Amino acid sequence: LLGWGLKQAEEANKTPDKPDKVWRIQAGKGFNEFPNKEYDLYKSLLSSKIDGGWDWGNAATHYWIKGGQWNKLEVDMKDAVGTYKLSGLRNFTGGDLDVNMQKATLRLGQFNGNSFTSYKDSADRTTRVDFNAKNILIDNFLEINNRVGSGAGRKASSTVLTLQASEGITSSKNAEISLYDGATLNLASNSVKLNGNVWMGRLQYVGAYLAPSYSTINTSKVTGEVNFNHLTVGDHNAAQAGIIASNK
Amino acid sequence: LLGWGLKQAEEANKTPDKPDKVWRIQAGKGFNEFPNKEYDLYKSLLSSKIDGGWDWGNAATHYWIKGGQWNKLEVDMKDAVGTYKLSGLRNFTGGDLDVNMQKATLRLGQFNGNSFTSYKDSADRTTRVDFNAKNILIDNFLEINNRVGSGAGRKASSTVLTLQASEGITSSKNAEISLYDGATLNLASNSVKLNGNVWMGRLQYVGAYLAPSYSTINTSKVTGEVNFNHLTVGDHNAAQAGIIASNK
Amino acid sequence: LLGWGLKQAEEANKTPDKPDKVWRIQAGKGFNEFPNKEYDLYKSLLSSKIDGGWDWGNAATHYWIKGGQWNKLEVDMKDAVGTYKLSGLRNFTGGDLDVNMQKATLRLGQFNGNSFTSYKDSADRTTRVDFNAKNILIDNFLEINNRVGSGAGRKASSTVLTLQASEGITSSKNAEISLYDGATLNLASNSVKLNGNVWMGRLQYVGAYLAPSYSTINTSKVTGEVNFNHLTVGDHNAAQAGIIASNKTHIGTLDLWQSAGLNIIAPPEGGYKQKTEVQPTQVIDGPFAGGKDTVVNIDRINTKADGTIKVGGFKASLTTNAAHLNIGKGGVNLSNQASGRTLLVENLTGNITVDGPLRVNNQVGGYALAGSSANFEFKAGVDTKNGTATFNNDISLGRFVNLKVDAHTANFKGIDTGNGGFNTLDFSGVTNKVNINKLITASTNVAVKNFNINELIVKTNGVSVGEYTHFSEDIGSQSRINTVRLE
Repeated sequence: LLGWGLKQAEEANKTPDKPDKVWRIQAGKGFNEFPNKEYDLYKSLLSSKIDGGWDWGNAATHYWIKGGQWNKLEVDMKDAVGTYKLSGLRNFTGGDLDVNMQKATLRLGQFNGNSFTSYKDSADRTTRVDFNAKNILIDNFLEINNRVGSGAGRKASSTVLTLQASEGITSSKNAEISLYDGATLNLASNSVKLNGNVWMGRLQYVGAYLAPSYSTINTSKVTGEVNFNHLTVGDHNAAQAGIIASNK
Repeated sequence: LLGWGLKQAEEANKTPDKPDKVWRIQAGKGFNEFPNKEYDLYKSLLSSKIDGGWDWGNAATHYWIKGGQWNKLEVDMKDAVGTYKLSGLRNFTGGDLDVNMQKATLRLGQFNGNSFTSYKDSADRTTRVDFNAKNILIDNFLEINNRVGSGAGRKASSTVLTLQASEGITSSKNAEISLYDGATLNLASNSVKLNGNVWMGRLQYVGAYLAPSYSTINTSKVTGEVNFNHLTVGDHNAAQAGIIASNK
Repeated sequence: LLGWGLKQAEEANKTPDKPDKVWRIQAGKGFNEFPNKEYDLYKSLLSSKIDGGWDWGNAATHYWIKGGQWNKLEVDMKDAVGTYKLSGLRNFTGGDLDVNMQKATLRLGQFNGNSFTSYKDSADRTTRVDFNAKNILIDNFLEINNRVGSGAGRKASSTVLTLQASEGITSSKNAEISLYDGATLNLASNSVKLNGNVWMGRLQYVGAYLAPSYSTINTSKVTGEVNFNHLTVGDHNAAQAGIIASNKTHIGTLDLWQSAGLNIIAPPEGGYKQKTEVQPTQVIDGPFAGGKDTVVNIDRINTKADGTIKVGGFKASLTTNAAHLNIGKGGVNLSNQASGRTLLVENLTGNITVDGPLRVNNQVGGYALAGSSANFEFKAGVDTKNGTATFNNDISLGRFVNLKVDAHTANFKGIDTGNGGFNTLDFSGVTNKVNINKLITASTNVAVKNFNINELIVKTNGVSVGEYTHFSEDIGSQSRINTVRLE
């Protein structure tokens, strides 16, 4: 009921969280010399300190970092060369990623999209899912702060996606980007062309027609070209989104 | 998932409930000599052993008989003469009425319709709301096994309306009869002309598009003329109602 | 919120209570041979198995029978002779007295009145304070179901006084009988003359202006003469009392409040006569009719109207099933507040015979302000529809006062509205005859369906225009005016 002028404003200057267990996976040699190999990145690197599981009751999958949903995973590459697909990183609840990939190419989907969800605990934490790639190349759909399963279970709090490409972000034609009730999106790239469905705000739940559902695509640091194709806000509710662009 | 061939069949031959506190209000003299007076019946008789209240959380009103929703109220008139409106008996949860009104005229609405709801306790009891009037004359809308408030709170189990007029039942033009997920309706009258909206099955809840919602209008004992005008089954679900008529 | 038609009806056929410790004090010899001795009865007999005490917090005294407020005290005299004062039996909570005093004289006050209060426990018990005297002779004030102390503490539930004199009950002049929120009073005597203040319903608490406060004086078994002097119902609340009399009633002054109710109800034409658990049969009745020789001889109807301002009136009202309603020579008075006060003199199965001057602010003319529409109202024969509202005395309507009669045959002797004007002189309920014998109109709204107003005065009203004698509805077939005089 506060409005996006207030609901986004409370989340501008925050400390990230209180994470213990700061895992520091350093991908050393081997990855640093194959520019065209098409690594998977979820399995050839990241499934070591990311454990899946089952959320007992109304789940498809269940993910965190390590031992509860309040532990940081930081990856220190800064010189790894190649290209990396995710292809199915779905219902990642987790918290405090920063996949730091200088001179590395990303892909967030190959036959399967991704997800970066939060949980509504007693602390109400933002997951702060970060990326630091060179070309991100969304290429399949991405759902940020999506519904975990069907209504019940551990509810989804606010969450943040942050992207730090340095050379460009495209998106696929049917890459339905649909970020929800608390989900944001920062960008630090240029030539942003989200050429598929961009869907700010939706029914997070099938019966919540009274959803405030303030979302944000905070592209305030885009140094180049912004372009959408299909911006569709509002679905059976008062979905009042917002965009802080970069003056074009 | 059982289907109305099974879901109605489990409720054919049941004991009513286990009611303690069998209240026996006998309306004696005074009522027995004014054929045209237009009594109210909820207030001039029935509000004595029916206590209202508040359901703490998502309610409009709150009703039972006396001290919890598991007590019987029986009324022994059998010779009272006159006419009786209800005009607002809404969110009556209660249980085990049998308003026995020989040679008495009824009305179930005057500027305000009624309701006869159940609760989903650990016993899963049918309220067995009975009537034994001479002319019932619905005349405003009636919602049986309706949603109590908005979704949450004490859920609504199956319930039964039973009517035993002996001379006729009409209904008003906008008298939207909409009985829901477990609600039935027996009749023992004749010249049944439910000339308004008859609505078997609906979304009991705003997000329950997967509702089975088997309802019934068991007019198996109508000795005369059956007539509807607007029979509308199904609302965003697989509402599979049924009717056991009386061979016409 | 149930109303006295329900609130009294739940207490008709009840088991008394569940009392243990049934004390049986038998006053033997000694008491049985002094007819004129003037015993005290509280101290020479009854203080043995009645223990006083202190209610810790907001009390004056504290009383019960023996060891908690749920024990019976029964006294078995049946032949004791003499006279017995109480003189101070106050804040008796107790429960289940029946002081059985055949051929014995009582007195309920001598320099000090009495009290018979209840407690609101988890059982909500009626104390059933009984008496079985020969002459009771109230003689000082008595407060039944009074406030115990000041607001807090153990609250007062419903309670019952029952009296069974066999020869007579008087009362003193300042014997302010004021029974409250649940208090009743049965009588089985004759020649009842409660010649002091009789006060049904009051603020039981000083801040409870929203008090329902249904009380009862159920004199249904009085075989002789009923008489009040000062019947005053209503005190800053909707005190809606009731009386079930014994087919003859005279009251004196009726000082009703703004929003007071009253249900003077006669006897009928034939008069009066785990495990599943079966509750007993609760016999309840609708509003029936009083018998043939059933008369309500009210001789004054006043109004106590002050305090706050509501957007309508307040409608002090009575109700009668008796075959007549003879409102005597004091007639009708009405104190007028800023808003427009209302007076429902309803009679279900009878007539309305007002033989008195209809005053307002204690004057007959009674001019009123703009917002104040003093809506006098009468309903003669609602459910029988042969009820005449006869005003055998000349009425006079001043300004912003509104006679309306909804009867079967509204007889009159003269209606004077034109001096003050602005009179909605409605007669819409009146079936056939509105037999007005004289009419004064200057600025009136006389809407009569059928009449024979055999004299007509149509006055002027100065320089004010648009204001005139106004037959605003159908005049009909059998209409008649035997004299028109345009002045």
